[PDB]
Amino acid sequence: FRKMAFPSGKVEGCMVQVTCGTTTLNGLWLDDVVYCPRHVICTSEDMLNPNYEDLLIRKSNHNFLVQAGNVQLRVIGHSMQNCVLKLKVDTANPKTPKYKFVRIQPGQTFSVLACYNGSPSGVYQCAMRPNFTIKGSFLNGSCGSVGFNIDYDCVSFCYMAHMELPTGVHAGTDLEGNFYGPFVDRQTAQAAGTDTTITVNVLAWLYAAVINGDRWFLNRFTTTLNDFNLVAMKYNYEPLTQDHVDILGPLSAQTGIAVLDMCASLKELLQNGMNGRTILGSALLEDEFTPFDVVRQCS
Amino acid sequence: FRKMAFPSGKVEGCMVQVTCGTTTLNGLWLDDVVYCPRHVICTSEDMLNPNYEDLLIRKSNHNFLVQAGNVQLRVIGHSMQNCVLKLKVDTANPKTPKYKFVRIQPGQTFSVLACYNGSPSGVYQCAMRPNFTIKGSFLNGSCGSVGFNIDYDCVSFCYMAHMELPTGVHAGTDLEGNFYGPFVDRQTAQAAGTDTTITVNVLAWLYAAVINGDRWFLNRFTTTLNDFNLVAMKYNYEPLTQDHVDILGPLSAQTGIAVLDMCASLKELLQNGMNGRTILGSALLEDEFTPFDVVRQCS
Repeated sequence: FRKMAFPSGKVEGCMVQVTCGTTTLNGLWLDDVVYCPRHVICTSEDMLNPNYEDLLIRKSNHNFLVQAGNVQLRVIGHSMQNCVLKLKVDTANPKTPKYKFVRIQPGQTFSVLACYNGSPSGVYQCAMRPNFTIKGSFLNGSCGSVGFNIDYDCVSFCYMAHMELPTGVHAGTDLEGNFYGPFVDRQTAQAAGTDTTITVNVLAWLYAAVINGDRWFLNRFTTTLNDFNLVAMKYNYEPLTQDHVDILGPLSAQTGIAVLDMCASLKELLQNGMNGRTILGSALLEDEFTPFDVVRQCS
Repeated sequence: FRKMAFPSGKVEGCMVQVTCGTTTLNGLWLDDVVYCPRHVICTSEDMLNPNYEDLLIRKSNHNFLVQAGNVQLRVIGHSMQNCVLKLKVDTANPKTPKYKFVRIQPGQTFSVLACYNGSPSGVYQCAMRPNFTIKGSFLNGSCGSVGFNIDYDCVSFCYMAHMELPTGVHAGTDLEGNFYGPFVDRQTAQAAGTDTTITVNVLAWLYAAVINGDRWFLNRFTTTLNDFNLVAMKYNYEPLTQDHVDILGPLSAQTGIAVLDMCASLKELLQNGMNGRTILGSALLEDEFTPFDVVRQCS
């Protein structure tokens, strides 16, 4: 069962390079505006306790060097929205796709175009962790890399990277400058809170194994939502809500397995173990597939 | 450690839909030639024992309908090279990237752009298994999907999918129509030989773990190349050759751990087992990262 990313062509046409002084990172060019992290007006000695509000007023438009491949963009205005910087240019991007800005919830999935230079270099599929961090790549320079979903022909941008934490994860904001989680863009000691497994996603991954003919883990028993969550808290699983149960309705119909029946299966795997056998080629339970992802891939 | 695919934009601009009678599948439009699997001239009847030379002789150019998005292309010639059909059109692809055709060997990695319609739908990173099959998509219609690498703005095409095997994996050809492995484009009882773990890739993935500060699996022992292969084959691992020892030279230099010392580490995980700990976030040893891949993401 391949974890697949969305094709990145529509986003590749929007990536630019933004340089201010000695620091360079990636920006997003849509219409006649370039979006990038605001801490580009900072150096390393400036990152300690910077006042972006006071620092930005001393900048001038030509202080910003923007290159779209081998062409230079003329900056004609600057402004700031939360933790995102907005550079206005004199030319609208002819490769601009149909797009919109959205904010996702913990547990939802999206694709990330990692640009560790100023030109794209790789793409991968990931999930927003309950502690609001993203694992992703480990080679940097990708500050300003973007995350997105695609629905037919419309790109929904949901994430832009700002910082890399000590454990290899990074943290960021939506495209309107609002951070995900309790992080800030300062040079302070920051650390991610303890993480948790995404219960509804693990259940959706078990429906996909049954659709692919992997049925050894099913049993005859059922459980209550209360009895299950008591199990969930002991193994560091997110509690299951009635909202999550409804989302799984379609897969329960297609397979003929009641949602609380699959919870019985999951209950035994956690309590008892996987006994050497594997589900879809993996000895661990996968939690980076949403219910929606499973149906999209299983028609 | 993200398994990353290459950005797919340059390949997306080359995907077309090819229809012949009742059969439709994906094609590759480069310059004024479209490449696709030759079994697009077959029915469900002809796939048992088709005579392609006889089926192609009965066709004329107007028998082939080629659609590039919202535009139909005019076919002005047809030809066959091994198991690949070549359609000549009167219009060159304006989005043709710098490209070339190559043939890979088992163990190498590449990206797959899955188009289960005539339009792209997902991208993923994979490795050619020692038994010559690919762990690919599971919803069909993707026949004619393409696999590629990108190095310095040049697209290297290495794979096109032709058939779906009974275990869910796919088999295919290079871009010159020659199959990988002992497979043919007939719908006869075919099966892949037993698979094996790609030893040299696992060793490169263990060097990457040491680069990220994960050293718990190391020990103070060394081994001979023969004693290692004696243990390795017992777990269905590929034998290690002196050429594979050389390939790992750079990574051993960067870390300061001799290749045969790392083989000792792997020997211990295999003989004794992993049990409860996980290495790079996996309770299984990973084999879809080549030495080349490791150096490109760990500098």
